[PDB]
Amino acid sequence: LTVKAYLLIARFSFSFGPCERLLSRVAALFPARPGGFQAHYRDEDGDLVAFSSDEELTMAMSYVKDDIFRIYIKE
Amino acid sequence: LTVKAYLLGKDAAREIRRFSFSPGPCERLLSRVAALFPALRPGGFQAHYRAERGDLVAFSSDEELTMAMSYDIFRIYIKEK
Repeated sequence: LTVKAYLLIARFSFSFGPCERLLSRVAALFPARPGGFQAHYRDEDGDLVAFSSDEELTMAMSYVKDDIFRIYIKE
Repeated sequence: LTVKAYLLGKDAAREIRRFSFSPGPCERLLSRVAALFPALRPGGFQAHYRAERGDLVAFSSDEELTMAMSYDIFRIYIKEK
């Protein structure tokens, strides 16, 4: 997928643990600490639901069919 | 089969988490909740669900949960101990 990060912004690619590999890729891309932010995705109700495990990222792989995974990050 | 566990903080939500669900039922459900939320520890929270009229009603037994699931998404509301 093409991940579109959002700081509450980035565009990188992901080739599919995949979770921390994605979280560390964001942590290393954005210079400002690992374990100091919280990843999120947008559900069908419009809320921002946090995910931090392989179990949850798969459910996020469901809730994005816009060809681009959008992640909103609180620090 | 899809639990959307709200984390109450400040009557309002703080951290929303969603996961699939199907070793009792209530224990497994509480086990997944204490493992998905970093702020939560086992035995240090209270799971709820909305009644037909909207009131938050707490549960902690498999006998409650099977009846509590009578209402395609199961929404749980968690209060910290």
